[PDB]
Amino acid sequence: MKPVTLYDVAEYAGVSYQTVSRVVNQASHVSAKTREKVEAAMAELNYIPNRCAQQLAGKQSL
Amino acid sequence: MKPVTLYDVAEYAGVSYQTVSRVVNQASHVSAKTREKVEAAMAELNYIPNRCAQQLAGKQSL
DNA sequence: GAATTGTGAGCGGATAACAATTT
DNA sequence: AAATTGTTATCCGCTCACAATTC
Repeated sequence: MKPVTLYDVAEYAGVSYQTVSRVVNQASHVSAKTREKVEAAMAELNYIPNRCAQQLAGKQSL
Repeated sequence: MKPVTLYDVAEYAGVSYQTVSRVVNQASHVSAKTREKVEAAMAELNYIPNRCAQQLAGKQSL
């Protein structure tokens, strides 16, 4: 109930939603500054991956 | 687990993914000929209808 | 015109690459 | 050149629309 998208995390962090995909997967081209902000945002919004959209798009991850 | 998609069923029945979805949904534009072929094909590969994808495809609502 | 069947695009989301800027 | 950040395009099982064919 009331999930959190990777979009919410980006919006709060003040970065592009792709910046999250980066920290989540391609840590490359991701400075510690931005990385730390995204990681912290995951707790702020209480990031709960879109079980429907993620499983669909190709990111079930258990 | 093998997440069989409507494409896998359509490929087995020799139909379209739209046809498969029409059979799974049981709404309109579906003939009994293809319906019984899709229900049979989805039984071979053990197709699991994704309700999450359905919610998304039909515009994720609250 | 509607139904049937197939193809294309979108839903809302994510992933990857490219261009520009900084170091 | 490499790293960093933002942006565009494509992909995902499913649904809708469009196109073609048949009724």
